[PDB]
Amino acid sequence: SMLTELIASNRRSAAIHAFVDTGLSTHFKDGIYVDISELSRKSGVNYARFSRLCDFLVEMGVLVSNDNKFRLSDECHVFANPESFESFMIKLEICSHYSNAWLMYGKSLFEDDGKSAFEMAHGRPFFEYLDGNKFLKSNFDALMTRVSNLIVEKLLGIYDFNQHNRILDVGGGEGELLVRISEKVKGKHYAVLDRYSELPVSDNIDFINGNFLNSIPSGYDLYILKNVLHNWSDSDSILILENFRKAMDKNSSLLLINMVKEPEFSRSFDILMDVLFLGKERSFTEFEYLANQAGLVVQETKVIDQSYSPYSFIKLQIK
Amino acid sequence: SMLTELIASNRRSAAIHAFVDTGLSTHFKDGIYVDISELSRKSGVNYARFSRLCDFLVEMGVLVSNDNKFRLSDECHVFANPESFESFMIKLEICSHYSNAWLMYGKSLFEDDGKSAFEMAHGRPFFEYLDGNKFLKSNFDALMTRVSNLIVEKLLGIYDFNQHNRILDVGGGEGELLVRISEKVKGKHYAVLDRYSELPVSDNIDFINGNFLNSIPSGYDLYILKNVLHNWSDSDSILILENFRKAMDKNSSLLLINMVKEPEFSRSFDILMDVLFLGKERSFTEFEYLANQAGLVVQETKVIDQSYSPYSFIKLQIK
Ligand SMILES: Nc1ncnc2c1ncn2[C@@H]1O[C@H](CSCC[C@H](N)C(=O)O)[C@@H](O)[C@H]1O
Ligand SMILES: Nc1ncnc2c1ncn2[C@@H]1O[C@H](CSCC[C@H](N)C(=O)O)[C@@H](O)[C@H]1O
Ligand SMILES: COc1cc(O)c2c(c1)C(=O)c1cccc(OC)c1C2=O
Ligand SMILES: [Cl-]
Repeated sequence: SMLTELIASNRRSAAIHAFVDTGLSTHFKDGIYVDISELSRKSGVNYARFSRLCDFLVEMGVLVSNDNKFRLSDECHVFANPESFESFMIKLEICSHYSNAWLMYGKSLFEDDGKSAFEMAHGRPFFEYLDGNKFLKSNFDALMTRVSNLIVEKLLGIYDFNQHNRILDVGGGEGELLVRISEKVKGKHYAVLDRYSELPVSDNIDFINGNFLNSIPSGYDLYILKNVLHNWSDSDSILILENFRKAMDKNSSLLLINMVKEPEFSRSFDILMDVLFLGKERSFTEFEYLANQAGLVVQETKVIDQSYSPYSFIKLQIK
Repeated sequence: SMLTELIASNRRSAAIHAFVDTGLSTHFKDGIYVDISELSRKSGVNYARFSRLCDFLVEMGVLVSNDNKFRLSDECHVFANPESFESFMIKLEICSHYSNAWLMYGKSLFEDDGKSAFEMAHGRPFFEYLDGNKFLKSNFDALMTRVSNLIVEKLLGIYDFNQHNRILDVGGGEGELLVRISEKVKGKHYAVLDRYSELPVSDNIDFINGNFLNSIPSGYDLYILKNVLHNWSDSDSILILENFRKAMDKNSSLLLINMVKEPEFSRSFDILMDVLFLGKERSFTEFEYLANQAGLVVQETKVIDQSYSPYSFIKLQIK
């Protein structure tokens, strides 16, 4: 039926996970037609049982079958690259911690504690738990690093970063964004403010420990806040934007870069933000409301098309 | 993208689970258009957060939207029924024990200990572990009971059970098949064999604790083995069928009734059977070979269509 396969949608994610997490997918580099017989002998994977996974991978459209051999689809070439964002997305998606956070989702709806399905399963909010666990922090920050790398060229194209002097990336993580931005735009003061248990060091970047719930450090004519607000409630979102409005002056500008809600694209991400953070995806009009509540006004708006999600580029200044 | 949503296929199964396991789906009985505001009052659930879950279920085609209200789709009416086979499938599908068995599937492909991905995760093979877990055994035995109920009328329609005197259902579970057959076909001796601690009780049925790997008891002219062989290797399947051959005389018959591999339908179940049992889904020809090696021959063959899978009906007799 169409129902039983929709109920069994987990199997798709899990079949891809086995393929990419083991590193079997890395043997399919450069759209090569792999002999599963050869791969079995070399890699030590069972021939019969992996042939059968490959059959299910063709059905999903991850593999293509020609002359009793398999290649990655033109679209699924990224599964050959361990450093691809898709590969890091798979690692987290159906990991033990995410699985148990989803099992509490149903329960999370009934209660009004402000506790995420993740917190109900593990005992601390996502980022407070990523302090303790190295597997989740190293893979999450890697994902945010890879998706940051793909939007660098799109951001530099639509905005002139060469007009600004001091740039602060609020919640940058590894700081990949300003690292890659500094390689095109030189002779600027670069700073990445995050929750740091250990300090990373980048020649051009000035890594600071902070908390944008508490205070944004003033003395910056450009502020960057990319993919943060979707990890927070409307109240917590306004609080962050008000900390900017207190830190900023009239000459200062805030770039609000975030995955935007559109009816065309899937809602699945909106749910995952609920599960992990009690967050949500928002439209431009919804982001503008939270900005007009915090005492900021939209100077400029631009749409960015990433493969995975459309983004909203909003330039915010104080009233 | 098409790729990121294929990677996030688990989110589909997770959203349905939170709807059906919470019993919120049971408020959508008889294709009624539910008011999410009304339900929020009645149930005590979060409106805004559940409104979003319902938006994602519409996208999947589980709910349908009219006048800002939600009904279950024509094919998703079964979610309102907590006795439906789909409602049991959902709960087992992404439960703790299955999830962790999928995380070991990757590893399981390289090793050859005769250990399943479930045995690697939990420390025992599927059915032996169910002896120790009431949540898994009850939900599993319930699922098997609901799918066995659905096939009863088709099996009676194609085969004459009136010609037989003594009938044994091997691996019959709760025994739903012979329970529903004994109500239509009276005056027979009905026996059900399975791995029992506490024996089931039905007035018409003699429930026998046993192990089909060790021995099948003789003295029955009809044997039935439904949805068993797909949980076992070629060798274990041959062993099982050999025990039938030893147990049967010339006038004795065996009904091998099992879901069959047809290219049109998904392979996702073939992977699950590998994860849980090192089992597989087989074509008619493959079933005929294993039987032929056991020393049995095909007498009659018939196709049965169920919504979730096609079935092979193979009447088997000793050479
Ligand atoms: N109070 C806080 N102060 C600083 N950083 C925080 C924070 N709460 C969360 N963060 C960090 O903010 C990041 C959100 S994910 C976004 C990362 C990056 N801006 C990108 O777009 O790719 C995480 O790295 C998280 O650790
Ligand atoms: N060694 C063994 N001997 C007997 N029954 C066994 C067994 N190993 C597993 N089983 C049983 O085999 C069944 C497989 S599920 C199929 C159940 C039933 N025939 C139906 O079609 O609905 C389970 O009920 C399990 O308890
Ligand atoms: C939760 O994961 C599952 C484990 C299972 O063992 C099964 C199923 C799901 C089924 O959906 C299923 C459907 C119809 C007939 C079935 O019996 C062969 C099954 C079955 O066995
Ligand atoms: Cl033989």
